[PDB]
Amino acid sequence: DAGNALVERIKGAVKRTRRPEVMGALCELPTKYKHPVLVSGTDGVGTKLRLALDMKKHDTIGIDLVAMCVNDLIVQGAEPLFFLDYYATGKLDVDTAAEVISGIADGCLQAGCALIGGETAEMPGMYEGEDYDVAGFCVGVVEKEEIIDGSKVQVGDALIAVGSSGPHSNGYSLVRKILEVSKADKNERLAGKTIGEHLLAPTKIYIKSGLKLIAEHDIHAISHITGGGFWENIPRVLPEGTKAVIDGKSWEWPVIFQWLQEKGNVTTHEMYRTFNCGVGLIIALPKDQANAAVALLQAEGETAWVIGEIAAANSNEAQVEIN
Amino acid sequence: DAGNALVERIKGAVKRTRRPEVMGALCELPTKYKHPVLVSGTDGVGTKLRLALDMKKHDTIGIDLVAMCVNDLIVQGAEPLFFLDYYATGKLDVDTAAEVISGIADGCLQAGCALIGGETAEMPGMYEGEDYDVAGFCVGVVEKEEIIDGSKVQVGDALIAVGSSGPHSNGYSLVRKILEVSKADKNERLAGKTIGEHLLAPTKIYIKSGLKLIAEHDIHAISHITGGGFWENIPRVLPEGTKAVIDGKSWEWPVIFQWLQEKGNVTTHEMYRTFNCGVGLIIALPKDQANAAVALLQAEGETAWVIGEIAAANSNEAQVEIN
Ligand SMILES: Nc1ncnc2c1ncn2[C@@H]1O[C@H](COP(=O)(O)O)[C@@H](O)[C@H]1O
Ligand SMILES: Nc1ncnc2c1ncn2[C@@H]1O[C@H](COP(=O)(O)O)[C@@H](O)[C@H]1O
Repeated sequence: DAGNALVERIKGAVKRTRRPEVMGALCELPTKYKHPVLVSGTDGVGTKLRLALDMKKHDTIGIDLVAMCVNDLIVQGAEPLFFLDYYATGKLDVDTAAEVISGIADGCLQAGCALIGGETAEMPGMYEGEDYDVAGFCVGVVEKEEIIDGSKVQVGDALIAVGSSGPHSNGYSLVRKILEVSKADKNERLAGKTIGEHLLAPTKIYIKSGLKLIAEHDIHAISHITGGGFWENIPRVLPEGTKAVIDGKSWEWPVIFQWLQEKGNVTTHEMYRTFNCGVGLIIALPKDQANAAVALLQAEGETAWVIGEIAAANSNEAQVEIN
Repeated sequence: DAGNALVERIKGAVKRTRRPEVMGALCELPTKYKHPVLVSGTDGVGTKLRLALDMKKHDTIGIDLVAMCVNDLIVQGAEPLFFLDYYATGKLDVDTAAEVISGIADGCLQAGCALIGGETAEMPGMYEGEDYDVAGFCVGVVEKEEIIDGSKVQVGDALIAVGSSGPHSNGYSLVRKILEVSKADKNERLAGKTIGEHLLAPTKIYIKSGLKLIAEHDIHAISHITGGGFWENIPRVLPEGTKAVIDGKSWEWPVIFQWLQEKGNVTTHEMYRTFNCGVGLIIALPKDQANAAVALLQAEGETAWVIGEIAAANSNEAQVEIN
């Protein structure tokens, strides 16, 4: 009965996401692939969900869920194809679940994948109050010969940054600690939006721009900047014996990160190892294609810029250097 | 560090499940398919997990997780290909998580799918004590022309039952209520095993036998008996205007169900609408193939029998009739 109200309630959102490969959860492979390989992953949104629960605002958290999954697929060159979610809760609140699922559908549309199935589970005793937990699962497709595996990254490659929408879905344990110690007023305005708005802003989805970029340029590696922040994730594009030399003149941290550091008495050292600091993706490619790639990304709605280059590194040194 | 102990700890279990299609989470389609269609699903284990947590016994619950997912795929004719899990907890207990994941690997091997990825998430504040929640996701493959869609079911078809291992992963809310009201001693012996053992017995996986059966016989429909028990799930094989006429002489409920009914003061009416009552799958096929199908299922390690037939039904009547 509750799950019946919900099923009817979301069928619109689900149908919105349908792509022609979907049959009748059945899905054909897109016809363009000659040697398709499936690329899959699962993710949750983490402590960001705790903030959404604190704020009782559930309409965008599904976008973060889809984003986490799909932005990890694009790093290998995969085109998202379909998506499923598992939603667990103590007592099913149909409005809440419908809001979450609708935001999942919003994300799926921006990622170009169909929401084809899912599960809503009641686990009384496991979740307190109005809490729920949601897991996402995505399957994408890549042409076998075109997998981006990082083998092509060279010393001398340029590094492009693609701008983030805010903290995305990482660092939210520190966010919540900052908010609780400072007893922060989430209604405070900063640059025309409330602090709560800035912090719940959904993760940017990089599929439309990413797929176009990969099609038009020689992309050597991509890193999706997630747990461990800017500092930990940049090295995923680096061969052994190299470093990312970051041009510190090339961007300013988005103001929400500056606010978090000030409000929270946080070191820059910790900030860089927790938050994306404005960088959602970093891309390695030849220097002579970097400006064209940047223009393409911008044309597809991203913020993008040349943030650095890959240099030879000695045995001792840090793999990320800001200068 | 905790997630590092765990990753090393499970890599053996994961490698055990590898199939040749896995590359390097990357997976090719099996070569035999001419027009492959992907079939996918997500599931959790439900309140059975609460029993495993009550009993602090985590080594088989992953089998139930895989079983729930894969036994739903086989109903459409799909061959499980790969599997991913999302494990969420308040504080990561590496031994617990490793036990769960190893049991997932056990299930994957029996289902013939590779465990190719997953996520372990810490959500402090969301889960109390040692609680965790685990979601499963599976992708299988079916030849487009060979999808089992139920269109072939006929009045006059035989119905075969495939025996369950116990309650599988459904009815465990009622199980726990029975145990709590009766203050049942889970160490009590029944037919050579403890009550706790009977109730945690992992769900039977029907892939090896199922795939062979579909290959060798004209299977019209299959229903995996899950939520709502024997009574609610049998009608999934039925066209409009038909009923399942069940031969009540053809089996005896496994003793654990009789124990649950007696201990719990439960009506037969409720039992049939909650538990599988010994039937894990029901299969519709031509009568002239039923005996051969039964022998095949038995040769592949199942318990199986002809449990009834599909008859014409009048407007008013129940779709399941035991006589
Ligand atoms: N949270 C969800 N997201 C997407 N689809 C769902 C969700 N919950 C249920 N469904 C779909 O609705 C139908 C009934 O769901 P269930 O029997 O609970 O898995 C199935 O086809 C599901 O795939
Ligand atoms: N519960 C799990 N089951 C299977 N694989 C996992 C699990 N947790 C982590 N992994 C794998 O271990 C690596 C590190 O995990 P993570 O970065 O937490 O997703 C990834 O390749 C995961 O796919």
